[PDB]
Amino acid sequence: LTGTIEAPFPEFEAPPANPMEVLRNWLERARRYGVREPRALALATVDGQGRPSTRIVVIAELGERGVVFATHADSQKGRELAQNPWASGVLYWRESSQQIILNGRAERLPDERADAQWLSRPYQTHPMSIASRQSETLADIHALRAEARRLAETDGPLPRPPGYCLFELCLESVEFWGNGTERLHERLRYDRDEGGWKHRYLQP
Amino acid sequence: LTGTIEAPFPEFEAPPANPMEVLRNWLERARRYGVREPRALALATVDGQGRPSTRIVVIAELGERGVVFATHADSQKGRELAQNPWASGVLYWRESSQQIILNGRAERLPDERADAQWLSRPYQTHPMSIASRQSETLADIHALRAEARRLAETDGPLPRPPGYCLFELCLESVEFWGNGTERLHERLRYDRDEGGWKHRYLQP
Ligand SMILES: Cc1cc2nc3c(=O)[nH]c(=O)nc-3n(C[C@H](O)[C@H](O)[C@H](O)COP(=O)(O)O)c2cc1C
Ligand SMILES: Cc1cc2nc3c(=O)[nH]c(=O)nc-3n(C[C@H](O)[C@H](O)[C@H](O)COP(=O)(O)O)c2cc1C
Repeated sequence: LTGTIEAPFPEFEAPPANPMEVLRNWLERARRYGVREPRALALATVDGQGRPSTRIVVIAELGERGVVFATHADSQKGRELAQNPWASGVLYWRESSQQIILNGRAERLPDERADAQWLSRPYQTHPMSIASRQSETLADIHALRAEARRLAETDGPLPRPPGYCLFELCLESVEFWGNGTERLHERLRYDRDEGGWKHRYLQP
Repeated sequence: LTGTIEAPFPEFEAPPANPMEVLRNWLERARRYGVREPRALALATVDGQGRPSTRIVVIAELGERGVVFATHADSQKGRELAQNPWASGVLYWRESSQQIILNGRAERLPDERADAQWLSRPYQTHPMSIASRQSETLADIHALRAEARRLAETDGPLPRPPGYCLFELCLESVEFWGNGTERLHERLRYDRDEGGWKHRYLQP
């Protein structure tokens, strides 16, 4: 590992009852430490044959019960999630040698949430998001580029495109992982059932 | 995107026929760019309920047809792979704004390969990999720490522990993603077919 910052993990010896509280604390410190792109989540979805796929998406919002991300409903992750809502993401912060694993069911939020989040983006991002049909075959790159440039001509916000949506990943289990000392990595694992949240430690 | 390096995607316009050639190119360039931990793979595996789980593992070797990583057979990932070999991993390189998605089936290599790999590791790594039962519940961190300290009393190399193994993820489809210009991300997607590999471009 290449981290130079021994990150406090005071939640290891004393675990909060709710994993959302550790997730907030950790993101707050990542911010202080200048962690480069701490919300880049490596997100796994699963196809109808039990075969996973992965890509980076950004955690756009923290909710009470989960993390939210924006994407296109008809992308590959969107098509997978429509038949199998179970997902898992991992964040890995090289600077502080920390990993966070988030497992749960990701479900599509109301249109209004999507409209709000869409319109929160810098309007410069809207052209390609409308022009591209995410994850479909690109037959002509120049055609796509021209469509987006014509859209960029408006020089302001564009309407949310059909299929632009938000999913919320409702947490069913979470692991917080810290480097520890002597390779004894520190693994704090939380789990949920209709009984609620419990935690335990895992061996590295 | 905090991408401090504008990275060309030389293969995008006229791609090689086999994706492993691109992977090797991309990994070699990543090292020369100074990408930090370019082999930290966010690896997804899938339980018997179709629910994915993720974590980081390091690509220990490039095989002829895939990527090799070391782990423990009775870890969560290893229990999951034993019942469903289909797996997916993403590399994300913040500095050059590149991602590589690797999809395939992961199969365990012979003991000889795992022994060689195990023996190539810095010997300080041996104690904990033997003393810990990866991803089992940790009963008592002091006791685990004592056992690894005890093992370390021997000058390594120490013997490979039962269950320490290498998996090779044999590629079935690969995506190379680059940031491109004007948000028109450059996605090159390879799929293993009849007579071997084909590729196409995907929309961002
Ligand atoms: C740093 C970074 C952030 C990204 N964030 C998102 C995002 O939040 N939402 C999104 O749909 N795609 C995002 N992408 C693009 C995805 O990685 C992927 O290319 C696209 O969603 C299509 O994924 P799919 O074909 O597996 O569904 C991001 C890519 C990078 C490298
Ligand atoms: C950057 C880094 C590299 C890692 N490399 C490996 C590795 O190569 N093999 C391994 O078994 N665990 C590796 N780990 C630990 C894994 O993330 C994980 O905690 C462990 O394998 C148990 O995963 P599981 O419970 O999901 O099976 C690495 C962790 C970090 C953060």
